[PDB]
Parts: sequence; C-alpha cells; structure tokens
Amino acid sequence: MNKRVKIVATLGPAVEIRGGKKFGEDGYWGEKLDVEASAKNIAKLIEAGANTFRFNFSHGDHQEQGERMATVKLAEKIAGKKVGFLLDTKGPEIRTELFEGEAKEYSYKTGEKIRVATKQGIKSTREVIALNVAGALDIYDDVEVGRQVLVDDGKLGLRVVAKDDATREFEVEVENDGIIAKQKGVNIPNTKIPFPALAERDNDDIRFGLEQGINFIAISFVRTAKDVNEVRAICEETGNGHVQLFAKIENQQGIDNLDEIIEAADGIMIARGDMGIEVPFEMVPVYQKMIIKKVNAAGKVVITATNMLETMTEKPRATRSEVSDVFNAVIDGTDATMLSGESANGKYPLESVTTMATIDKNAQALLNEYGRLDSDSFERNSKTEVMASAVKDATSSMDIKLVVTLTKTGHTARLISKYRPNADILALTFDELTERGLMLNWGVIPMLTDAPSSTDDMFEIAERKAVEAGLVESGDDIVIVAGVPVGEAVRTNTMRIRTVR
Amino acid sequence: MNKRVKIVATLGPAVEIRGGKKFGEDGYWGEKLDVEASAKNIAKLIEAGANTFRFNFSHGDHQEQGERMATVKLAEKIAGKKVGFLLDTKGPEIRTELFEGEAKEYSYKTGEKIRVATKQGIKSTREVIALNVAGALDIYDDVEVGRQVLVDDGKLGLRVVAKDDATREFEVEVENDGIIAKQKGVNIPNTKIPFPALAERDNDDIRFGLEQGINFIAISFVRTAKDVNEVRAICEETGNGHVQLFAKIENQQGIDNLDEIIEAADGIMIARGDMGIEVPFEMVPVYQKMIIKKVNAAGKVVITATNMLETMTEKPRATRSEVSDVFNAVIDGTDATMLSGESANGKYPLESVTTMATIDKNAQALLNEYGRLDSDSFERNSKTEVMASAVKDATSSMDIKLVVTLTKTGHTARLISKYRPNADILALTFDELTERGLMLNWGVIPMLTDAPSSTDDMFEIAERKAVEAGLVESGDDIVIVAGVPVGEAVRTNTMRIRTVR
Amino acid sequence: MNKRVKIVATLGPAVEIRGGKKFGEDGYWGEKLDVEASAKNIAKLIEAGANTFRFNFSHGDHQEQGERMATVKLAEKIAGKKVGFLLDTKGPEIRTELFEGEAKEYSYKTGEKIRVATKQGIKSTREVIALNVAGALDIYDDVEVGRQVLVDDGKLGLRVVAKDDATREFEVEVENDGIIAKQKGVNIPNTKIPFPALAERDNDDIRFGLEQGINFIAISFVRTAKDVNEVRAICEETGNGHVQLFAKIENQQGIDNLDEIIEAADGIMIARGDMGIEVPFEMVPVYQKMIIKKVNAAGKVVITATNMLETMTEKPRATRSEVSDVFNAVIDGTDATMLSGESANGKYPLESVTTMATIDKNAQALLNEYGRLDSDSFERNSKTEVMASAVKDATSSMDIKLVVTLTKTGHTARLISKYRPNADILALTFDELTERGLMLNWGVIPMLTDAPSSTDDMFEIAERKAVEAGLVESGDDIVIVAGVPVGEAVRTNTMRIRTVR
Amino acid sequence: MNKRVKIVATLGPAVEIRGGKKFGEDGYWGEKLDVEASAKNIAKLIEAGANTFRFNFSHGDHQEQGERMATVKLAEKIAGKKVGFLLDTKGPEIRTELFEGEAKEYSYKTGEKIRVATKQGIKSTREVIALNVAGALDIYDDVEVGRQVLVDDGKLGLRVVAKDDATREFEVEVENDGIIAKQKGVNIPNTKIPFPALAERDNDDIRFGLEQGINFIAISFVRTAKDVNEVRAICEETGNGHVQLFAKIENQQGIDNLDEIIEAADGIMIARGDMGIEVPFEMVPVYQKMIIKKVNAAGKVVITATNMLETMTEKPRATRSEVSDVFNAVIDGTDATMLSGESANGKYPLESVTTMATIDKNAQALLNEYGRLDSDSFERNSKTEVMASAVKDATSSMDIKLVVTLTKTGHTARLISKYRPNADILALTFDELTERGLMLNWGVIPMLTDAPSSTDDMFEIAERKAVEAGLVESGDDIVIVAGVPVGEAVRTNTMRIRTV
Ligand SMILES: O=C([O-])C(=O)[O-]
Ligand SMILES: O=C([O-])C(=O)[O-]
Ligand SMILES: O=C([O-])C(=O)[O-]
Ligand SMILES: O=C([O-])C(=O)[O-]
Ligand SMILES: O=C([O-])C(=O)[O-]
Ligand SMILES: O=C([O-])C(=O)[O-]
Ligand SMILES: O=C([O-])C(=O)[O-]
Ligand SMILES: [K+]
Ligand SMILES: [Mg+2]
Ligand SMILES: [Mg+2]
Repeated sequence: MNKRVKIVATLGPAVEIRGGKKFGEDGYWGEKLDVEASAKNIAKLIEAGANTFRFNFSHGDHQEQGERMATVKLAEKIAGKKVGFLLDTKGPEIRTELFEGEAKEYSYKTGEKIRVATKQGIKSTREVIALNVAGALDIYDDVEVGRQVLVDDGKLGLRVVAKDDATREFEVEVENDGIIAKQKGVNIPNTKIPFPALAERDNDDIRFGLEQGINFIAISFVRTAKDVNEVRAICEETGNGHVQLFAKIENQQGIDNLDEIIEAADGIMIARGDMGIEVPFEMVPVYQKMIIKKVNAAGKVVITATNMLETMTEKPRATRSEVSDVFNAVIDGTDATMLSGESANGKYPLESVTTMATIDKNAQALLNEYGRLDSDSFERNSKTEVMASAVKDATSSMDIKLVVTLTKTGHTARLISKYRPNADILALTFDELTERGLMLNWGVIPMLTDAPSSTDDMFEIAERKAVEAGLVESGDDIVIVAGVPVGEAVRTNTMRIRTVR
Repeated sequence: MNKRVKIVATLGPAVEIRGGKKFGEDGYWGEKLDVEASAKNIAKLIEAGANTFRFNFSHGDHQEQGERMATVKLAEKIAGKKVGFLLDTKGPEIRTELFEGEAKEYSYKTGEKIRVATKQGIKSTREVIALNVAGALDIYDDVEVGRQVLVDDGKLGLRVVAKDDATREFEVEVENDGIIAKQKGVNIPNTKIPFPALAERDNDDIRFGLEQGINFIAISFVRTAKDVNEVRAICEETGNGHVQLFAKIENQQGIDNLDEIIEAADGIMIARGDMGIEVPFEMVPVYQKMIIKKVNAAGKVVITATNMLETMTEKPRATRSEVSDVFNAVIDGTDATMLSGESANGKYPLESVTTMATIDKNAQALLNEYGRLDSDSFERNSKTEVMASAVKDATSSMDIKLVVTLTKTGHTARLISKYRPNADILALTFDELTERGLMLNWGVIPMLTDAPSSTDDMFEIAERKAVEAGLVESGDDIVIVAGVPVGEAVRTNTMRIRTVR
Repeated sequence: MNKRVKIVATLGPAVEIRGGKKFGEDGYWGEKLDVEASAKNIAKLIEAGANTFRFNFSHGDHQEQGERMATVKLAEKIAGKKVGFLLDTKGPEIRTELFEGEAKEYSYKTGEKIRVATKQGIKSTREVIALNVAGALDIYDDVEVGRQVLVDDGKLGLRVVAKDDATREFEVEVENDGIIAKQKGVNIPNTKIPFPALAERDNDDIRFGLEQGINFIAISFVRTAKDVNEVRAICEETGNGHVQLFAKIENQQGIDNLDEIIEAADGIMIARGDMGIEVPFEMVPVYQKMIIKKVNAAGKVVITATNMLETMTEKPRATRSEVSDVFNAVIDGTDATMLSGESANGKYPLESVTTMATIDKNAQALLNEYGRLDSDSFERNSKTEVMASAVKDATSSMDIKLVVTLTKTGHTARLISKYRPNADILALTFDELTERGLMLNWGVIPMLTDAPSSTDDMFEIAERKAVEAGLVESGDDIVIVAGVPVGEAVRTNTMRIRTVR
Repeated sequence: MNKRVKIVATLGPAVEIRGGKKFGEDGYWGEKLDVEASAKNIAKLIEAGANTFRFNFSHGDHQEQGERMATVKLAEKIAGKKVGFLLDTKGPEIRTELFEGEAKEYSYKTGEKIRVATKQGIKSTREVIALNVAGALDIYDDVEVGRQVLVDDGKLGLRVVAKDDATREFEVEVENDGIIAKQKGVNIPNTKIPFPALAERDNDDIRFGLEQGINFIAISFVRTAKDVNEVRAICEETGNGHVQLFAKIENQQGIDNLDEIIEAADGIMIARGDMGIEVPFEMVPVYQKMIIKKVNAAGKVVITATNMLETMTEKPRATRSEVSDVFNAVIDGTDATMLSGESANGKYPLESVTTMATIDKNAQALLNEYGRLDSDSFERNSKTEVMASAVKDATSSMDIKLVVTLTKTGHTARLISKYRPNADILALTFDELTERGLMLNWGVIPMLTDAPSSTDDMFEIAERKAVEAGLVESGDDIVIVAGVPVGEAVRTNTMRIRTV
C-alpha cells in the first residue's frame, strides 16, 4: 500500500544532534551540529513518508539554512530515497519588539488603554508596544480607527480607538485578558499595508536558496499575481525555471484574489495559522474546501498547512480533533498535508510524520466513496486531459494496480494526478529536476530512468521499472501512458493496458 | 460527412438492362442480360449509399441469383467500393388457390358466412376458399375456433366461427368488406402450424448462396432458437462459420422468443410486412423500438425492413409519413434501413437509395441529442470493452474526425460501433470475409490492408490509409485502437489520440 | 384507459349526408344538407375520440362553414360530450388558375420552356400558367431569377431563368416530368412576397367564425409575431379574448423566427404540407422534433398536422409508415395529432379517427420509457411550476389513478399538463369557454362544475366529480391541486394525496 | 438565521454556584447549591443554543443528578425556551483502584514488568494495579495473553505477557512511558467480559431518571440489540414509552452489530472517547462517517460526541483542528454535536456552547454544496414519504424561509428532517413529550399548540405562530404540511406553498 497524500515536513533543531545531545538537553547549543547523526534522524522521517522538507526562512540565518539543506542531501543518500526541497519566505511579518529593561512580557486586563508605536528601531514598554515591521515600513497611515491589532497567534486583541499624530501611535483598548511577550507574531486583519510585491530580504533569501538547490518556493502572504510574478522573474533570470511556486493564502486579500493567484502560481499552500487570525475562525474550513476544489480544477498542487497535529509538539499522541482534521483534508482533495512545529521543534518529529502518514493512508481508502473532488465536472480542453480522464475510467472499471507514465516534463503525471485515479502513479522521468518536482502531486511516485529510444522500448521500460520497484507482480494489470514519442503528448498520446509477465 | 446508418438494397430487374431494354418495356424478358450496362446501374446504387445488396430467394431461380451476384462484383470495381451480400430465405408461405372458371377474385361484405378448405390440390369457389400451404401440410388440427385467417397483406379478415371435421373445412365470418383474389398471401396469426425448422427449399437456397459467397443470411419466420441453429449447422458443416445470421422477426412466437433468438443469431431483421399482419397493426412501432433496444444492448446488428419508402416503387418522391418512418428508425438506434420492391422492382431504384441516404444522414445529426440508445448502461467487463468505452468518451469530449481500429476478426469494430461514437469508424482488416462481414455495423467503414509485417508501424499505416481515402486531412484529430503487437491474436490493448500530419 | 393525446379532426363533405347521399355518390351536390343525419355521423367522430374540429377557410363559403359548425353543436348533444371549435385561415395561398377552353391539366417534360403570368384575373394556357394570388397581389418584382415555383404539393418544379418586363411573366424551365392541373397549390420558397400581416379576407373570415363561436384560430404561414398579434386584437375587441391562437409554421421565415412566434402564440401547428415544400423534404422530421420540444418548454400547445394517415383518404387501412409517423409524433411529445383530407374529404372519416386514437393510446403507454420530452430540464419559476413538478413526482413515485385540479382560468391544468404526468388530468372549471379552451392540452379531461364554497368543499367536489365521471373508484389514489382559494394558485396553492372512499 | 444542527451540553459543577463560590474556588464543595444563580447560568447555555442537557450518571449520586435536573427545569422558565433531558448511563466501566497509603499516582517507564490484579475490593500498589470492575466481575478468564490493558484515555498501554493462575493476576509489560493515577478509566479492547445486557446499577439509575422525567437515554457500551431492548422493556413497563434510546457505539462489538443496534434504537451516539481507545485511533473518522450515513439512511437521530472542543475546557479559544472537527461532523450529516467536559466542568462552558453554535451555523450553509448525505436514495413508498420528498424539492427549487408541519407524533417532522431541506422546520405538536422528543432532530424547531379547529384554521395557525416566533415576515414563502381532515391523527397528505 503506497501513501498517495504527500507530506511536507518542516525541519529544525528537533531532529538535529549537537555533540551527542538532542534538542532540549542541557548545553545542546554549546556543541557543533553532528551532521551524520542528524542526517540519520532526517532519513527516518523520509522512510516514515516525508515527501518534501520545508526550510522556513522566518527563523535562522543563511548559514543555518544552508547547513540544514546539506544535512538533508546526506539524509537522501542514507534513506536511498529522494525528497523535495521547499523554501518558505519570511515575507511581510510583523512581530512585537524587545522590551526596555530586558522585560520578557507583561500581563494586561480587559479595558486597559495602552498604545502601539509605529516608529521602527525602538523598544517596547509595558504601555507602548513597538512593532518590528518587515523592511521597517511606517504603517501609521495604513491602519484606520476600528481595526484590530492581534498579538501571539491572535490570542490578545487590541482595538484601535484613536490615532496620535504627535507620536504616530495607535491608541488601543485591551479587548481580553492576556500576555504580550517580545518577538511574538502580530496581525492587523483587513488592512492593505503597502509591503512591496517582493521585499529585498525575501529577494536575497530566495537567491540564496536557488544557489543551494531547491524545487519549490512557498511565498508568504501572497495578495496578488504580482507577488508570484516577481519571484517567477528571479527563478527565470537565474536559470531556475524548473522551480515551482506555491502562493501561501494567509489573509483576506489572497482569498479575494484567489483566481488570479492560482493562474500565476504552480499551486497553493493553505496557511491556516495566519489565515485563522486574518479571517473569522469558523470560516477557515469553508476557505480550506473552496481552495482545494479550485486548485485541483486547475491541475495544480494544494498543500493543507499548520496546526494539523499541534498537540504532538509536546505529547506522544494527537487529539481526536487533530485526527479528524488531517483525515478531512484528505477527503477534501488535498495533494499534501504539512507539519510545522510538530517536526521542526517538537519532542516527537518522527512520531508526528508516522501519525500523519497513518491518517493519510486510512483516508485515501475512503476517497472513492466520500471524496469531495468531482473530476466528472472538469472540461477536457486537450487530448492529454481526455487521456487522463480515460486512465481514471479504466482504473474505476478494471482493478488497475498502477498507472505508469513516461514524462519528460511531468505534464502527463500532473494531468493523471488531477483526475485522482484509484491507483498509484509511477512517473518515469529522465532528469532530477523533473523527478523532485513531482514529489507533491497526489499519488505520484517519481523515478529517474534513461530516455527510451523507441515506442515498443517505452512499454517494456514501463513494465520492467514497475516490476524492479516492487509496485506490481506477474498477472497484475497496469495502464501505461506516454506521448509518442516521449515528451510530445500534446501532439500524440497513447494508453496501453498491459498484463505484467 | 459520411452516412453512419447502413442501407440494404434489394436487387432485381429494375436496374437490369436486357439488350438495351429497361424492365417493363416490350420484349424485355426476350433479351439477354446486358451485364456491363446492369453493373453500371448497380454501381450508381453503391455510390448513392447502398452498403449491402439483398438477394431475395422468394423469387427468381439460382441462375438469376448467381448471375446477379456476379453483376454486383463488377459494379464494386466500377464504384471502387465493396458491399455485403445478404441472402433472404423464402420460408413458409400460405397462398389462396386458383378459382374454378378461372375467376380472378370475388368481393365480400361483413357478416357473410363462407368456408376455408384445408384439403391440398383443389381449387377455390366463391363459397369455399382453398389454400396452397407449403409442403401441402394439412393445417386443420392447428387452427382453433376464434383464430383469424387474413388474406392479401392482412387487408381481409375471416374469423373462424366453427370447424367441420366431415370436410376438414373452416366455417368463417367475413369481418370486413374486401377482395379474395387468387395466389394472394394468407396469414393465420397466433397458430403453430408445424412448418419444418428447415424446409428443403430453404436448405437448397442457403447452400447455393453459401457456394456463391454470401456474408449474411436473413432467415424468414424465425419462431425459436432452433430455426436459427438449423441454419448455423449448415454454415458450420460447410466451413462457412464466418457467415452472419439475422433472424427475421415476423410473428408473435418470434416476438415471445426474442431474447433466445437474439442470443442464437448475429442480428435481427425487423420484418414489418408479415409482422404488421401477425400482430395488431398499431403495436408494430412498440416491437420495432423494443427489438432495436435489445439488439443494440446485445452488441449485434439490427435491420429495419419493409415498406420504408414503399410509394417510391411508383412515385419519384416519398410521402411525409415514409420520411418520418425512416428518420425515426435511425433515432430508434437501427444499424441499417432496408429497401425491398423500391430498389428491386420499382421505377425509381436510384432515387429510393438517394432519398434513404439523405434521410439517414439528416437523422444521424440528431443522434447526440434525441438518440434512443444509451451507451452508459454497458458493462466494461473486458480490455476491449473498457478500450471501446474510452473511444466513446474521447469522441464525446473532443472533435474526433475518425476512429481507426486495426482488427483481425472485426470484434473491436463491433464493440466501438455498439457505443455509437460521434465519429466514423474505419475498420482496417486483413481478409475480405472480415471486411464484408462488417458492412452492416452502424458507422463502420471496412477497408482491406496487407497483414502487418514485423517492421510495419500499424499506427502510421492507419493514418496514411485514412488520409489516402480522403476521410481525414492535416490537422484533424483521430483515435487509433489496436492489439499491440503486429495485430496477432492479441486483444485490443492500445489507444492513440493523434493530430494528423 | 383514457386517450391523453388530443385529436383535431378537420370537417368537410366526407361526413355530410345530402338528400340521403354520401360524398362521391352521383347527384350528391344537387341535394340539400341533411343536418340530423350529418350530426349523427359527426357524433360518432366524437365517440371515437375527436377533441376539436378544424373548419378550414381555404375551401367553402361562410354558409357551408356556418351549417357545419351548427351540425357540430347538434353533434355534441347526440354524443353527450363537448368538443373544441378551431378555425384555420386561408392566409397567403398561391394557386394555378383555370385553363382556357375548360382544359383540366397539361403534362410537361424536363427541359421544356414555358411561362408563368403574374397578371391577376386571367386564365392559364399550356404555354403560360396564370396564378390566383391571395388579395390579387402582383408578385413580379418580389421573385428573382434562379428562384423555384413548385406546383401541386411541390411535385413539379419550374426554375425561373428570366423575367419579361413587357409581359410581367417568368420564363421558367420545367425541372422534372409532371402535371400542372387547375386550382392546385403553388409555392415560391425563400421569397418575401409582401402579404399583409392580416388580409381583409382573413380579417373577415376570423370575424365570421367569432360570431358563430370559436375556441381556437390557426393562422396560416405565420412569419413573425406581427401575424399573431393582429388576430389577438380582433378576439379581444369582440369579447372573444378567451380565443387561443396557434401560429402555423409552414416556411423558412416561420422557423427562423420561431422563438418570437412561440412568445406571441398560445401554441404551434406544425403544418408539414407547406413545410415539406418550403424547406428540404427530408428535414421536416428535424423541425417537427425541435418545434415540439420548444413549445412544450414554453408550456403551450403543439399540434402535429398534415398527411399523418394520408392513404386512409382512399383506403380503409393506413400504411406501416403512417402508423410509425402518428406513433412517433406522440413519443416526440405532441399535445395533439391532426387529420385533414382523411376526415374532411376521405372515404373513411370515422375509421381515420378510430385509427389515430388507437395509435395515440398505444404510444402514450411507452412515454414513461421512450418519451423524448425532458420535464427535469425546466426551471421551476412560480410556486405553480414547483406544485406541477411535485404532482409529476407523486405520479412517478406511486400508482396515481388521476390528478384533479380546480382551475378558474385553466392555468394549473396547463402547467400540470406541461410536465406530462403518468396520470389523466381531470380539470374541474366554472365556465364553458375555459372548459373547451383546454381540449387540446395533453392528458386534460375538462369538466364544468359550479365554484366551490369552502376549502373542505373544493377537495370533496374533486373526489365526487371524479367518481361520478367513472374516472376513479374506491381504493384508487388521486392527487388534488388548487389555489386557496380556488383560482389564486399564483399566490398560495395546495396539493393533497387522497384515497377515494 | 437558525442553527439546524442540535447541541447536547453535559451539565456539571462548571455552571453551578455553591454559596457565592464558582467552581474551582477554595472550599467550593463547602457550601449548598445557589439554585437560582445556577439556573440563571444554565439559561445562558439555552440562549446560546444548547438544545438538550446530558446528565452523566458516571459521576455523582441520585441526589446530585436530581437537584441538577430540577435546576434545569428552572432555567427553561428563565430562558422562555424548553430543552431535552438526556440520561447517560455509567455502563460497564473499568477504573483503576485507590492506592495503598493514599498515593495519588505513580509514573512508569517502557519495559517495566508489573501486575494487574483481577481480585475486587482491594487497593492498588505501584507493582500490582487493582481494578474497580462494574458489578465486581472477575475478568481473569476473559483476557488472553497478548491483549492490551489501557489506562487514562488510552494514554498508557500494558501488554499481558502471561497469566498467574495462583493469584489471578496479569503479568504485563509497560508498552510506553506514562502515569497510573487512582480512579482513572481502563479499557481492554477486543475482549468479551460477560457484563450483563442490563446491570442492576444501570437498571436503578434508569428507573431513578425515569422517575424525575427524561426525554432520552444514552446507553453506554451497547454491543447488541439486547442491550437496547432490555432498556426499552423498562421505559415500556413504567409508562415511559415516549423515551427515545440512543445506543452509544464505543467498542468493536457495537461497530460489528451496528445494523441490528440501529434497528432496535431511536438513534446513535458516536462515543469517540471510548471508541478511539477500543479501535485504531486513526480509524475513528471512518466509523464516524459510516455511522452517520447508516443512521440518516434509517431516518433516526445521530449525535457526534466527545472532545469536539476539548481545549476550551481550560482555554478561551478552540484549536483550528477542533473547529475543523465540529465543521466536518455537520458536513458528514450529523443531527447533533455534543459537549462533555467543556460544558460540565471546564472554565468556559458558555463560550464552548457559543463556539459550537457558531461553527455549526456556518457549516450548515455548505450542506447544499458539500453535504455527505444524499436524500434522492430514499424509498418513496408512503403518502408521507412522497410529501416529505415534495417538501425537499420545493426548498431546492424556491427560496423557502420555513417548513411548518402540524404533527401529533412528530413523525412528519422526522421524515422532513431526514431529507435535510434547505429551510428551518417548525414542528407544531399538541403535547410536551412530543415537543421535547423532537429537540435532537436536524433543523426541527418544536413548538406547543392547541389541536386546530379546521383546515383553514390549521393553515392560519401555522402562518400566525411562524410570524409570532419571528421565523418569517410578509413576502416570505413557507411550505405547510398537515394531515386533513385536521386533528383526526390523519397521515400528512396536504402541502401548501404560501406567501405570508
Ligand atoms: O505561514 C504559515 O504556514 C501559516 O500562517 O500557517
Ligand atoms: O509529459 C510530457 O512530457 C508530455 O507532455 O509528453
Ligand atoms: O419478410 C419480410 O421482410 C417482411 O415480411 O417484412
Ligand atoms: O478486433 C480484434 O480482432 C480483437 O481485438 O480481438
Ligand atoms: O396548412 C397546413 O395545414 C399544411 O400546410 O400542413
Ligand atoms: O388555475 C387557476 O386559475 C389558478 O389557480 O391560477
Ligand atoms: O462515553 C462517551 O461519550 C465517550 O466515550 O466518548
Ligand atoms: K388553411
Ligand atoms: Mg415476411
Ligand atoms: Mg464512553
């Protein structure tokens, strides 16, 4: 049984060994990274079903990121299995500043009047909270009376009741009892702070990642196609045209502009952390189902992200709600499910990947009956689309163990994946960029091979590689799909039904 | 635009020139057959859309039939297009005798009480009507009081009121005003006169046709599967196992046994002439629609026959009702529509074929919308069936100009035809028997090609043949289906969707 | 077992006894009309299943028409059943004139060069054919060179090769062997001869019919909504605004403007006679099916007309093609089928109505399985639509014997009819004008009653009237529908399912 | 905008004021019950959308349960809204015993060898854990080597490696690091401990609850139809035949016999607490979805229960996963969602009801598009079924603000509810047992009225009440359904589509 739903795991110190010490142990950080020991731990995550690692450039400098990418490349060799490399941008983050007097935090009561500063490069005081705004932008003219400033995963609400021109301060009322600590995330929902389409820091971070070697970029807080297009231009300028871009939908602007964002991007990450603060809490499931439906209809990749197994950061078992959440993301139609803190800085990273894999596997068993995606509704605008629809029908009518496609660019594999056939998809391709680039498509098992010389060669290759991989045995029926010749599926395509000898 | 519904045209003297004379001219039967001039007239029928010629063994002698079949082979070279050869059996007949005084006929009025004699070899009087029963069978014990004796295309009814065992006569009541003329057809519905399953006459005709080279046999008055199986036995005995049998459904027992008869036969001919006498006149459309539905569900051939354009025997234009009848047979799902006296004996054989072809082409354009048949009900149980379903869906999703099947036996062409794709079906086969055997399947264009060589590309050959025949040109999309490799005895396993060069 | 599909029978001399003579007996026309003997004949046509009588104003003076309608009014009292009264207009007919020297006809051969005169009031010669044009219109400028003049049901084609300004004659070439007899229909298709939207003759005829009392008008050669609108105006101005107009579609312009004609009209008459001459003969079935679908979708009345049982004009039994034509109009979804010459001018008027009834009743039994109409497509606008759809479902879900509606205007009967429930529709109504106005709606049995006093009253009346008509007995389930109060279903309507006690 | 998905809230000390002391105060149990102040707190739960109160007979004695039910009777009066009363049985619970020397708990490491005693009425030690088995059953012969004993919501596993015939103890290996505390839940999945169909303790609790007046019984650990029928016997014998029985499905036997249990019962409670310990944790969603589908198909009531907003027991905000969990239970086709510890003994009982109401309201808006249930599949074999199918189509075809049913038994409300019309369902009934008995059916607003005077009267009543309750105003389209002649207990056979 192959896991069809792909897992993105975020990496961090949780899997990393430093001087024989594990994360949280006394004097962990006083020790150099043990690359081999760390690489062996990361390999266990690959074996447990991680299909792509997320390097979150919100935390850690370039040397820390570059070192973690080098450790994953060693982990691939150890696992004898390849994974995708995904860079997640910092983007236009607002954080609380450091306090004067090195205070760590203060407690506030409902009804207190305090201020939020807009001046940059300054410290907070108990009564005047300063912001670290991405690119040191001045936000005073961008936030209107009646707006909400939310601190620390949306837990503490501050209502803007007046603005002070003299100090460029928001006069706010504490809406609920709570704590403001230093370096915590801040959200100001329903505003249009003019963060640039691509900030210098993100530009630098992307260029560094492209230099190291990546497959994917998840662009934080995408509001318009322009946020995607400015990243696409750098990928193209640097000869990294292979890189796929996932727009993170994290706020009302991104939801409002979803259609143009899907058009410009290679897929969507449903960033439920910022989204669950930026829109009403009970709307998140509506937006989750709507986004999965539209990305699937576009033949693109959707990643369902954030707090999926949150309790497993601290505890060895998920909650019943967390199991339901992961399971329903699969039934919704998600290509991939993501771990963030659970794999990056929790006590149980391998157990979190194992629990996600188990839920994802149990849920794929119910897609034929309960799946919310509806491939019958899709218009077939090309022969490769009508062939993918045919592959689906053949897997519904016959007991088909496996679909095998030979694909130069991944195009046939993506279209077959779009239709969600009740079969695994072995995608044979001829370069490592296309191979790693398919690792987040539903059901796709990418495998590197030599390009075939003829057509009849191609059907033999397809059956031999499937047999060598242990996906099929003598007497199993497979569906083989290729362009004729390979790479030309837009002009001429073929589907064969083959009994394995 | 190619006509998908097949036309069966009955041949007879209407197209035959004898020493420069036309049928009905003085001294016609005095001249010898002008074979070249007659073949030129038959070639015009082929060009106008005849796909199979019917040789009606109810009339003529074997020499006339063999000669006519040779005239057709010459016509095929003139038209550059082959047709199917169908033999229609005489079957069992009952005819009114000659009268004493050699009176031609008598007029009767409702309520008149008269007699029908069962004794063979006597003459009719006004008061006592004598019958010529096939085989001189004594039918006395087979017709009960309350049965109906019908005379002359069922235009005059005699009700059996009493039986006189002394004279073995039927005491009957004239039910309606009508004529009883000499040598007119008699029907006695809902009786089981023990006509043999295979009469000596039909044995002689069938074996003669088989020796000449026929593709189809239409068996008159099929009552049970035994009536089909006795003809199947002759085909098997003689090494003519490729010959297809169409059961003619003409009476109530045939309708009652329709399911077992379809299973035994290769197809049905809906014999509306006798059927319209043997069942209530207003029920024929019910049985026509029911038979077409059952035969399409069985994957077999149905022919709608008799009096489709009957007024064109004597007039240059059909009636509105005849146009409707032909049109609605197509909508009902018929493979083929038939001409009898209109092509065989009438003043306008060419015009009759042209009119039927025009009506059939106009109706096929409505099949996507108003089509009676529903391909969605078929069970995809085989490789060939799922592949035939794929073809249908490709043709429903894209503008497919042509479906090409490389078929040793014609099985794949028959399965694609059943699905009624919105495309012409080119069936490339490797022997003349298989090619002619496909001539009545809806939408199928049979074509003979050289058996594939080890180094032949079947797919390139398929496209090239379709281009040369003028069915497709550069930029058209076609579907090609084949059993790879080398069209062995390997089930169809491959579908290509191809933009034509 | 109630006949759901309605019959229009055209009246004429065929049913009229004159001085004890039947039509076509010697000296028939020399005798005065026997009103008692003629009414007894017409009453038999009612018992047989005629629902409406067509008075064709193309033939007969007002005195002949008036005596006929008066015969019909007497007929109902003999029958004890009412029927509808339909007036059909001469409209813009062209005819061949009388020939000089009392010659009845001439035969022509293909290639012959002759002339057609445009001057009115003159007689034809063999070499110069003269036209009787409606309202004595000059057509010389309104038909161009290359146009076709067709004589006698479009049997003989004359091709216009030149126009002679000096004589205002067409030089025409005979296109095929044929006869030009006196006072035969002439058609000049794809022309725009400026016939008034209403002609004084048609104005006058309509006003006469209204004085006698007509339920419907059929308007010949309707080209646009304009031709319907002018007839509407007269019906209102005379206090006859209750009169339903059927537009006759007979030509390309009527088909091209069908949507606007359907909007203005209450219904459509498919005039297959002129239609089959004015458009391609073999395309009539396409237009028939198309028109019936569109008129059902608008909730209006469609009549399939002309040559449905044509051979029964001369013979006591229809052809197989005629039986198919009637049967398939019912499957197409027609509300009504029509007899013209067969009931007006034929030897077998009563047998023609009996035959059409038998076929119609047989075909209605197949509507569930084979009905071409699709009630599921209709957008349920009003609550009246959704009530109608609900009644349809109740009759699909359970064994409903009958649907009873209490309707002031008939509007609930019209929407229930539109949905073609698997049940007879008893429409209880409160005047004779509304009750006859429903006689061409599919499945509707009109019945006069006095208005209800209470709601409990309205439901007890529906059931009592039903048991009294013999339509239902004890144990039969019926659906009752109504406005509350009766006749306001537009705002507030009710459906009840009741077992008869 | 009315909440169609029903809410069951468990009642407990969290809403109850003792003297002036809230729950978790210093010497809270050191006071009497402030009944009026408690009833005013419960009234706030009714206002926020609690449709039924659950009285969990696992915790408390008859006196505590009795007083709580009486406080609820007061809250209804304060709220001006009635609610259902549901008794939840203790059932065949296994718990850990009190410890030697009043020890609260001990912590264990993987691989540790210890013993579980089957002997009843003894204290636990660190090395030998004793069990408080319902009915004091000796379970020794019912658990084979290789079975698993689980403690505290299945958090700590013990693997039976051997059986000591001399002491009737299990030799177990600690499977994972964890804590054994006193009086914690114990599960022994995939065993057939011969607990009776109905234990004397459950018999007694049910009879006491029947005495106080209840609408529903939730039967813990239902294995077979016998477990339901033996409770039905008592509701019948005592003249409490109005009481509806929810089988709680929370072990493999329940799942295996689900069809026969649905047949015997009035509805199902999906008890995901025990169910997630008794079956593979990551399989609970499969059984939830299957159970909801089978119970809607039977036109019965399904409650999705346990840990739906768990974190709100201690925090003011639910997690993203908990929002997703409640939302998808609605999408799955649940009639009702439940709160246990969140309403019964947490810090935020009112905010818990409010959050569930908000998610449930938002989810019902997506049932027309993403709804799991499929009503086209139901057999239309009756006049009532045909009428219910006709109501659903009216609400699909038209913007219908409300369906009003005049129902003596509620049968017509239940059938209409089965079809999940896109509209609220006002159920006008003539006694208080029918009224309260409808309060867990999807979309049904029950309301008491006098049996009507006539057909015109009945249709007039229906509109007036709906207008009074503020459900609809002038220009609104409603569907009214009734059986005429009116009041004669006629099967519904009339539909009216009416502009108000
Ligand atoms: O950025 C994220 O992943 C989020 O906000 O969920
Ligand atoms: O997938 C591909 O490479 C194609 O388009 O043939
Ligand atoms: O034999 C036939 O074809 C018939 O009777 O129609
Ligand atoms: O058509 C054929 O020969 C086949 O596929 O069996
Ligand atoms: O006028 C007519 O009825 C016709 O042309 O069919
Ligand atoms: O049928 C009627 O007259 C009505 O109720 O609209
Ligand atoms: O009893 C319960 O409600 C449970 O176990 O979930
Ligand atoms: K006319
Ligand atoms: Mg025959
Ligand atoms: Mg439990």
